[PDB]
Amino acid sequence: MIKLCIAGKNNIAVNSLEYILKNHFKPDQVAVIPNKNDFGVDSWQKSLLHYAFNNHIKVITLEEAYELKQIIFFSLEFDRIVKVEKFKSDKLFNMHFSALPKYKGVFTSITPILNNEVESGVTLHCIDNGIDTGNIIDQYIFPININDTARDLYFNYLSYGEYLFKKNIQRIINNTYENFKQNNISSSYFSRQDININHKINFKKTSFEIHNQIRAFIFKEYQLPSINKTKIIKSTLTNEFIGYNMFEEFEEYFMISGIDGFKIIAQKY
Amino acid sequence: MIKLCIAGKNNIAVNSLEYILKNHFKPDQVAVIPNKNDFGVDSWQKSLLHYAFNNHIKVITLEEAYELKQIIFFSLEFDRIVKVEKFKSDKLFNMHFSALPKYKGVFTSITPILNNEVESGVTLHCIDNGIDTGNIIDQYIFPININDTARDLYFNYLSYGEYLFKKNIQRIINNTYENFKQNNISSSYFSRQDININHKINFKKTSFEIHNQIRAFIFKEYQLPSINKTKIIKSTLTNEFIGYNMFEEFEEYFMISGIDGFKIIAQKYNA
Ligand SMILES: Cc1cn([C@H]2C[C@H](O)[C@@H](COP(=O)(O)OP(=O)(O)O[C@H]3O[C@H](C)[C@H](O)[C@H](N)[C@H]3O)O2)c(=O)[nH]c1=O
Ligand SMILES: Cc1cn([C@H]2C[C@H](O)[C@@H](COP(=O)(O)OP(=O)(O)O[C@H]3O[C@H](C)[C@H](O)[C@H](N)[C@H]3O)O2)c(=O)[nH]c1=O
Ligand SMILES: Nc1nc(=O)c2c([nH]1)NC[C@@H](CNc1ccc(C(=O)N[C@@H](CCC(=O)O)C(=O)O)cc1)N2C=O
Ligand SMILES: Nc1nc(=O)c2c([nH]1)NC[C@@H](CNc1ccc(C(=O)N[C@@H](CCC(=O)O)C(=O)O)cc1)N2C=O
Repeated sequence: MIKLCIAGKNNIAVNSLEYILKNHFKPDQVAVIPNKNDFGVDSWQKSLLHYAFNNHIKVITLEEAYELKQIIFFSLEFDRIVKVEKFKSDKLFNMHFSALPKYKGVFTSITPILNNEVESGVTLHCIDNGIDTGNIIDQYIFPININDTARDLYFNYLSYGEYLFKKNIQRIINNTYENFKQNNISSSYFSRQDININHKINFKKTSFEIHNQIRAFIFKEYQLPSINKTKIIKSTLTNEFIGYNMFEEFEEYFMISGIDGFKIIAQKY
Repeated sequence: MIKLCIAGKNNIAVNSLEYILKNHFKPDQVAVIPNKNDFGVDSWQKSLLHYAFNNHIKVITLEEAYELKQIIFFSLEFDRIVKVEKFKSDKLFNMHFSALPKYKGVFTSITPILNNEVESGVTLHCIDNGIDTGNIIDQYIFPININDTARDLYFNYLSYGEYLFKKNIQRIINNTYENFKQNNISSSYFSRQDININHKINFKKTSFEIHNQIRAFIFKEYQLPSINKTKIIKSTLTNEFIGYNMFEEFEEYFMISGIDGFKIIAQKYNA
């Protein structure tokens, strides 16, 4: 019978399924539900469908997963909201790419940077009917480095999410894990509608904040930020004072300071 | 000889001037620079001008203050931007109503609540030519209570600022005080343009955030926010789960929950 279903995408889903096959369950005991963006082609992330094809793993529908008693249903960047009443099993888990209760919703590789954070986290939690609302099983908090981009932060969510899965999965399989209700205080949420991918920079902001408005949108597979109709590939912040409210466009880079006058180099594409 | 000027308003300016007359200088050694808004009347805050009237303290201008060699200039919610160059004295100080380097700029009783903070602070710093950018002498960090309004947070800035001013004034007079470069990391700023007093609430937010979007604007002397064209006087965030995305108007209050399902009681204004 199917003991475990991985729903989702990218190296966190593929590498977690690989860990299951080596340590826990046989191919005939697992199933996948790939994301709508999965066409079975490895690119800048591995395709869960391509892995399932190579490893003789069955694809199932959400409708089928509902009917499988005792299934461990694990979302690793699954693209769909499930209704937990529809499942016969109550063994429903998600890895969320933020330090819950902060930064529920989407674009979590943008929202912490854009909102001036110096740390983020990955959080293993029970699925309930809300978005990212379910009881916490485990959390790992890690730094946002001062010149990290959304892409760097994303790759960190991928590696820390994969680590936290491997840590907890035996205890999930043995039903010997605790869960804790999320706090109401410090709970925060961002929907697709809350992020403009073509963000217009506000320069009436600190250097840190102008930096953050650039680097939060550096994720080349999706987009790069533009200054004066010119793509930016990298932003570097230093504590060097060059004066307040500077803007100097050179051939290959902009030099920028905000209200507090610290040096930003925005590298052109 | 004027040794010390207090430029600004409200109980921080008045009670700081009081403590100066009480422990450090005589009336003839001190002058005030009031805000454009000061019409010598006590209300929800005391009037600096009214205090200067009662205690025979002279009003000076900025132009006067610039020429006063050796003067200690203290901005306590002063309304005027100041160029350091213009001053004979380099003993220019500001109490800023945030935990610098965060929440430089304006409406610091609103911005931390609206941006989901559970702490704020008061920072005593040297004035430089930037907005709240100058080197830090001392800082007191205090909690934003879960149901604090912007008024509550402003009242805490006044009390903790008055305390920080008192704890620090001696070493400012002796000129035996340290200052420190503000970090560039975690530096943030809001200008007046960045706050829409009348911003519509986004209900596609957590209960904490809907609660914050109401209470950040509860400050009755300036405004109350509204839901369905009724003014709200208090918001209360509970830990009670009532279901995701609830909204119910009752006679005296709105029952609201966000994307995480916690009950908020928003109390209506009621003549
Ligand atoms: C779609 C998109 C993504 N990105 C970046 C920032 C995003 O955080 C990151 C990941 O994109 P994404 O859509 O895979 O993920 P996120 O939007 O981070 O996560 C949501 O969607 C996932 C598929 C899951 O359903 C998850 N539970 C959701 O929170 O890629 C862009 O910069 N521009 C874009 O237009
Ligand atoms: C003007 C105004 C103020 N308020 C609240 C929030 C503010 O933080 C608080 C105090 O307002 P305020 O006019 O004193 O100014 P703030 O914007 O707090 O402070 C600026 O102006 C002061 C006079 C100083 O120059 C200070 N350094 C500045 O940062 O009252 C409202 O809720 N609505 C309003 O319309
Ligand atoms: N019930 C449930 N809770 C979850 O936390 C959860 C699941 N299911 N399933 C897997 C994963 C799904 N994550 C997401 C998160 C957001 C959207 C999404 O469509 N967001 C819309 C808002 C839609 C709405 O308002 O209902 C958007 O515009 O952001 C989709 C899937 N997940 C945990 O990761
Ligand atoms: N040089 C200096 N630094 C300071 O930090 C400082 C002073 N002077 N003077 C006293 C006080 C004045 N504070 C302020 C702060 C903001 C505005 C203001 O109207 N700001 C506008 C935009 C100004 C700009 O863009 O340059 C706004 O809309 O926010 C006025 C007075 N102050 C420390 O408090």
